[PDB]
Amino acid sequence: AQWVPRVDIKEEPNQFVLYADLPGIDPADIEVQMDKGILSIKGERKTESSSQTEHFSRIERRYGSFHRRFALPDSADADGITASGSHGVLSIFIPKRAATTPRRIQVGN
Repeated sequence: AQWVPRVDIKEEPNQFVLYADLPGIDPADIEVQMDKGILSIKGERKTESSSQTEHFSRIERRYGSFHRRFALPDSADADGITASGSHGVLSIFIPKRAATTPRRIQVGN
């Protein structure tokens, strides 16, 4: 990885929300995979700033490949994760597991 995208992580009452700052990179080209309890944000961003670098009077934007991985709490419900993107921001919505309902197990014969 050559650049680290900035990320906020929020805890609402029933979900966690992860926000990432990935501008100029199409959502269809963002690999957000959830595997073995670990949420991974992957892809690469290419700015026209090396294929025609000598024409650039001024470089500041960060470019290259990225790969952030985040450990989910055991209250996260990985099979319900949803993600969406708008104006270059990645929102990942991470539902929380439902609270275990307290039973009394009756005994069969």
